[PDB]
Amino acid sequence: KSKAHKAIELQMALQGLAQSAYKTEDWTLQDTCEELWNTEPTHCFKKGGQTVQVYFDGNKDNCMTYVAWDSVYYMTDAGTWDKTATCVSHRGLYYVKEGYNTFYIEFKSECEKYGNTGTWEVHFGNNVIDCNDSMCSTSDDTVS
Amino acid sequence: KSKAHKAIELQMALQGLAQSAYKTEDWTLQDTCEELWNTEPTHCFKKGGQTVQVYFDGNKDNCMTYVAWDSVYYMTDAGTWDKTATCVSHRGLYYVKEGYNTFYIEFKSECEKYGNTGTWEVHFGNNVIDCNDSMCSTSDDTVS
Repeated sequence: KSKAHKAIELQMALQGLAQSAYKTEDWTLQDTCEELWNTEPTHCFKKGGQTVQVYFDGNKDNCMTYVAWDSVYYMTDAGTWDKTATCVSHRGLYYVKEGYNTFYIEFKSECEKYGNTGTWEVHFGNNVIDCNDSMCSTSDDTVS
Repeated sequence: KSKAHKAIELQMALQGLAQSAYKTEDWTLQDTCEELWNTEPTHCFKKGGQTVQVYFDGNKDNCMTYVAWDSVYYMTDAGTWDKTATCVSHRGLYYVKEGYNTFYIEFKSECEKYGNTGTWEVHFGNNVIDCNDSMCSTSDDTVS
């Protein structure tokens, strides 16, 4: 099985996470399971899921939902674990990885799946995220 | 590597644990790591390590230390996870598995390693465990 390898990658990641600066934070069994590990953004740990609603075309129906993680844990090339927030823009969901915006969901490609108008509206909680800005948790390298 | 298989066993165990009645308890990265997983009692999860001191022969020196887990999580044949305490007797450390005392450290075999007198004294905290009794945490199937 190609999964036999997956369990191995996850284990090594957890070994690193266990020695990282975030080992003191609360980590549930769910936070560390394979299912989540293989969920976008992959190769990362994430906590604090937040619902992002996207409306394609000018219709409240046909409303797709996505999860924006309050905290995203990625590993630098050096192999060190950093913690950052998920950013929600009209373009999609991303996290800054070593200074660069990294998307794990592109709303344009998502609109090509549902929404002939090629138009979509992003809602995050009680805020409509259009413009060139975006919302994100306040999470940073600081340990919880 | 024979370890590649280990990571797999641990993962499946964690999948079961994640669905068990104890998934709500606090589980640290340490509690779920491979190193501990392969520590006695194996194939079990354990938390609340407690120091057990054993003195071989009539000497305070040559004092061996062992860990008695406040809570031992084993899986029944049916595959369900149960939680119980570690028992500290003069014979060794054990946990009751489906009504039967199960040792994961035998002090007699341990004395054969250090202590020609074939005699040993067991201390658990502020109590000397001789007689035919033993001390143990109050942990039971109840979730923390």
